[PDB]
Amino acid sequence: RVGERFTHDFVVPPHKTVRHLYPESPEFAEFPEVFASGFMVGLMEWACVRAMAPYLEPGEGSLGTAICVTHTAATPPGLTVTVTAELRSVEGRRLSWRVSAHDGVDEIGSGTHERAVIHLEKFNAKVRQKTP
Amino acid sequence: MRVGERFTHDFVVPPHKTVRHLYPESPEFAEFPEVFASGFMVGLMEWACVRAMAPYLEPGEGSLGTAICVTHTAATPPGLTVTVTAELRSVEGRRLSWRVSAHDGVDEIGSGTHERAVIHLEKFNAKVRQKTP
Repeated sequence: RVGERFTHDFVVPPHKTVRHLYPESPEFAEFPEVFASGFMVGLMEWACVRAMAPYLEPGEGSLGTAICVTHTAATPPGLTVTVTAELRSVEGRRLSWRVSAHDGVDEIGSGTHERAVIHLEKFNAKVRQKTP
Repeated sequence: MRVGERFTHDFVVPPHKTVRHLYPESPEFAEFPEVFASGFMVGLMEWACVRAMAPYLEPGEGSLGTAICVTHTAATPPGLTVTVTAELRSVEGRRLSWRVSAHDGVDEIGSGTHERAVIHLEKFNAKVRQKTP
């Protein structure tokens, strides 16, 4: 239901730091070993995917359609990041949550995430037609 | 740094940047379509802004992303080139704010805003290490 909360916990391992998001990037190579924003985004989206799985009919999946978050503190490997996903809206294919994350020491970021339900087969065909 | 200057960053998406590769430990992600993940797009927009900012940092500085607010409007399989365009909006002390957008050669795939903060790398690393268990 709208206003209901779902929580998801994740101990950050060494291979979720900045240099592991883009090993191809010399520009990130030497960066301090902290949980990457892109991996925080993927953990927030993962919490919302687990929260919505009962809503899916067979054949369906979902895609992230927007992310709007802050990243307010840094997290080295070893701390547990808890994400809280509070459902904000559910209408047809369209779902939205307020997401927030804290590492046991600091609040690390919060904001919103929107997803859309998709038909997996139809979607994969559209993907194939723009695949080289 | 010049406000309103645009920087482009081009990246051919390889197979290892699909959703399942962002969290190999997620059974939910393991079944998703083979398309570039939102968290990888966030990192690529950061990377573009990091390259744009580099020649104007002092020795020993770098930066952190402090906020991102973007849409993801179309999905991209491996083998297309994602071009990120980053446009500087403002510089206020350590804070740099950008308008970002991305297209994969076929479709527009997302747009919005991103902010960063300049950091002294060694100082920040030493502070990080102190909150490490």
